[PDB]
Amino acid sequence: EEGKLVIWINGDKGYNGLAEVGKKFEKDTGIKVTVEHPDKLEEKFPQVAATGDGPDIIFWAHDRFGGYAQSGLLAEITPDKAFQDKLYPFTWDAVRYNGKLIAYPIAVEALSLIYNKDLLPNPPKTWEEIPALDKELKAKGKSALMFNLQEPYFTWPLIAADGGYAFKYENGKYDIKDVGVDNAGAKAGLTFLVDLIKNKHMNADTDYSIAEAAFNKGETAMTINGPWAWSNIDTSKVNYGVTVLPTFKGQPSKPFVGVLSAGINAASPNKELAKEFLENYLLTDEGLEAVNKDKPLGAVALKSYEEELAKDPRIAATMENAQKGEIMPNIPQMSAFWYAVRTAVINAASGRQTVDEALKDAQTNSGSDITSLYKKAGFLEVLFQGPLKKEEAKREKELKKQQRAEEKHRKELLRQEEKKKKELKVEEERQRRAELKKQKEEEKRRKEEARLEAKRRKEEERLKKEEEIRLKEEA
Repeated sequence: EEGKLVIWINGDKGYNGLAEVGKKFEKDTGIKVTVEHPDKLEEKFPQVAATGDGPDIIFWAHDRFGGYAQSGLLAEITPDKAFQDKLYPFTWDAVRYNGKLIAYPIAVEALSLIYNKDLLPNPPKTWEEIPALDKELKAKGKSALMFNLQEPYFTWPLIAADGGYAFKYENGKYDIKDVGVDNAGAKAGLTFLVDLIKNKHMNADTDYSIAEAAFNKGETAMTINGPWAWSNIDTSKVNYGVTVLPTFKGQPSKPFVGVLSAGINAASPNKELAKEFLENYLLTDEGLEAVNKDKPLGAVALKSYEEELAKDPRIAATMENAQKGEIMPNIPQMSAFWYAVRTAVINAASGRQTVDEALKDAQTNSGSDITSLYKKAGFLEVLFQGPLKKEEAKREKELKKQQRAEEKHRKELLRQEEKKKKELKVEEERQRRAELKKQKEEEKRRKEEARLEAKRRKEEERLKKEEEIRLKEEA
């Protein structure tokens, strides 16, 4: 339908703020803007867009946007050099598929180093200081660092710090035949990761839940997580800080960068209108603020608005780690990379393979046939369909108990503050009467004290003249 903008954005984002920016776009141009949040739009959009229908604009991470363009679902955006300068240069690389821009960057997301301020006022700036910092904290019944070691997304920051990379990115493209997994840099990064486990500084069987709980309970001093986990730490009432990830051999850690992007439908009749909306209404200070006020975006690609968000050290550390991080490729071959590195880490942490053997097979399995891997996943999904469907229900059973625990926390924080605001309001009215009665009393006691001195002088002048005439009259 030409002449009307339809926007699809996930339900966990600030869509109400996005609708307000749409109403502002409608108040100026008269074009209706309807912001919807359908369920599972990452899988529903690729089907509706292929048949012509669908939204004019769709919001989602840039990783899925790669296959969208290969399918022909996203139109090539055309921002001028002026607007390209409004966003950080590295964010455009995440929305560039096949050398052409196919999405507008909105928000930037990357892993950071979260530390307990009560245990560590000064967090370590280097990975080499953690072994000695853990030996110190082990004497006091705690540990230094505990983060997810199962998925390679959490272990890549250390593995790629010395010179690792998924696929080499050049001229705006990706070389599936050039995987940077078994080089001298990745070998040192993974060796130091394994040496941390062999020296009993980390346990190889630590996943996401084990790490999130150990930090919330105050048992470990540090953890590695993204802005999505800040809510869970706020409920634990742990004085935590979000800082830059440690360096390894002088080089900073390289976490994968995820960019929330807004793409224009390739079959949309309102491509020019979507361009006016995204560049001149959404990607502005007033626009992004309306969305961030409804649901925080974290670090955003807009420079002018990142300055104000960067006053929050947590968002400032996320953008710093993102700029030092690695743009996550949107190439479908990435699936082979995820599976290859996953087994490379697990086999190296369990002693199945050495660091050299694990990375050697990983660089080979990264170039594995993707369709063969998909069929391999289909065979295992059916083979373990029972325990898997029970695991998914258990995670949904714990997510409802973990979102009710947050609702109970903000209910507690809203109750104590609303009661403290009325409690101080009573004291302000208490001393207001206590000082009003003190003013009425002290002002009328000093006033009468002046009448005491004036009347006493009148008495002194009257008794002295009455005595004067009483002595003058001699009998």
